[PDB]
Amino acid sequence: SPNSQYLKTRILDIYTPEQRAGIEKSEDWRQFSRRMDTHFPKLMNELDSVYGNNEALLPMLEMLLAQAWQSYSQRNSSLKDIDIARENNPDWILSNKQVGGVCYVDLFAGDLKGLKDKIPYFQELGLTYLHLMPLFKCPEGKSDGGYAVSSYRDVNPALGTIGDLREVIAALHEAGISAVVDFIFNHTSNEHEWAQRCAAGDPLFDNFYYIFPDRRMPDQYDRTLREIFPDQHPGGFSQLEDGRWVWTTFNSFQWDLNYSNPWVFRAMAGEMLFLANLGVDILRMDAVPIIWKQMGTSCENLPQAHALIRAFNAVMRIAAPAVFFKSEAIVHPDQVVQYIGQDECQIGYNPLQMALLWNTLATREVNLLHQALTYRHNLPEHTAWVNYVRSHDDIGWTFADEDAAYLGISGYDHRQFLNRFFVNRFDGSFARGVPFQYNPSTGDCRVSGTAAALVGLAQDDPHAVDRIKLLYSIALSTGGLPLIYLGDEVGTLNDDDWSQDSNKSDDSRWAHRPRYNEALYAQRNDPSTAAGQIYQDLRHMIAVRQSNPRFDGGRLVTFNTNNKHIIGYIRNNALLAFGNFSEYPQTVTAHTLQAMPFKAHDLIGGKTVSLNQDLTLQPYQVMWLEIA
Repeated sequence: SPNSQYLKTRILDIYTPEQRAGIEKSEDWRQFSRRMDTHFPKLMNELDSVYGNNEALLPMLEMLLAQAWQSYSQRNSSLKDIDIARENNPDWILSNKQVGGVCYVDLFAGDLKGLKDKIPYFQELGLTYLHLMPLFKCPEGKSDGGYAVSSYRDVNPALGTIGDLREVIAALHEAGISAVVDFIFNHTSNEHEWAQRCAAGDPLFDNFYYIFPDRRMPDQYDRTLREIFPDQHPGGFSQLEDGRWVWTTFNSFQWDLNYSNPWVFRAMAGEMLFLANLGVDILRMDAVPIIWKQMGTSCENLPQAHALIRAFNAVMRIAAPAVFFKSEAIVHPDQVVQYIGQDECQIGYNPLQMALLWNTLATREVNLLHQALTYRHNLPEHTAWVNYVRSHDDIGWTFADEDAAYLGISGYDHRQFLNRFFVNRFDGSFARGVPFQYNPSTGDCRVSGTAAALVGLAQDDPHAVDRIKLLYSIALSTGGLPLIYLGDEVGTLNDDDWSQDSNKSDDSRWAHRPRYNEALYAQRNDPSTAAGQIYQDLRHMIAVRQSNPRFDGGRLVTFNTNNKHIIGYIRNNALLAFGNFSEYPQTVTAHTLQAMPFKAHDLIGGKTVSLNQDLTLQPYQVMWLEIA
């Protein structure tokens, strides 16, 4: 195996002697040389564990690192400043100053120019982090909402140009906001150049995807594969027009990139350096578990998957230190955390907390949430959760059956109830959602619908507004980077007309992907409207979070409230949070509060609260009590 010093001199072997000597004396190279020394041994180890004695490994690595240097040389100087600043502050994502938003560029603002105009609103809201949904060229009609990529360099013409995006990224930075874009690295669309060329049998693109002659292999793989979109096709495979079969985990027009080929790693690392130099602060690592395949396994969460992500990480540490990773692993909780590490993905989605937030609204019982918060919340140093209430996706019930079992809960039966409840097929349910991917062969089902629809705002349930307040508070205060689905802050309901657009009617996730409601946004300043109540509620909690250092970091300790309806937890030995999940008044007992100070200021309601007597929370009330 080669070393850092060998590759460095081989990189400089493209320059003529005259220029080489000048390059070697420059600041850019010194930094690049330092980072090569620190981070290369990780890159080599990671790739070695995946590719072993592969013929192509060294030439690939030489080619990749030659680009890394060129990419870093061309890297805009203000991005280099961010590079140094994040090398020095690896914990910036752990700061209570961070509050994130996410929106579709078109549905929220028309296009990229219009998006840049909404920046003042983002500053009004207090956002420091903004995820723009898939921005790039994709097939017309059905494209899994942009997640089928036809080019990683060409912006969706309907949104604007590559130029506009750089302008947007720059303006966001001027406003103190980080740009977050998807890195859809598991798959491309079937109209992506690499797809067309691989399928056509271009030797330059051999083994870029998994294409089979017949059903022999697909049949054998399917024996152990999870079906993500069963509505679309069974198992993990789609048939071409020519009769062959391609690996398609998601839609049929989404082809799994083949990471057994090292040149696929190189190609995708090149695409990563490109997005980096655009000024992207955080890449959303889409479908992290899917990137490695092995016969007889579920082809999810395999060791090589982790290694490749760690290899990508090292690439950034070398050529773009500012670029952090956000892990999208919507899987078993034991597997979710395994992607979260400083040399893998520094942050990741927290599907466990989100799902249990909703669970608790339905059961009124905090047992699973409290369990999850007690045993699964705290993370390795320099890493954070992305805590959320809703997203562009369905809600999946991703609690651990093992964990449920210790509580005498049957996972199978509990998901039956949760699914019935949130699609308004359980007596008295306040929820107005729709099924997503009901699977007759597994019993599995997920839930589409906005936060407002799922808490009962559509029928004007008197508790709807408080429910939204309650959910966001937990996301904003547990510890980690909170991500608001833009639209929620004014109580945006479903697009009940999703099912009549024929590019959409097979994907109930559009129910909760409506176009910006201008009437609702006009009301955000009026406390008489639900939009206003929700807005000032959220805006208040954001303000408190960002200015009160009791919220800093990601560590939490659960407080046992001795009431099955009330969640309790402590931040930094100075903040005590209570959340009533009952629609009835619920009491935290004086006996329970014995060890707390006799009085504490509530950051929510503004009042001072007595803790040497019984504490009765109103329906869905949340208290943030300063106890130190």
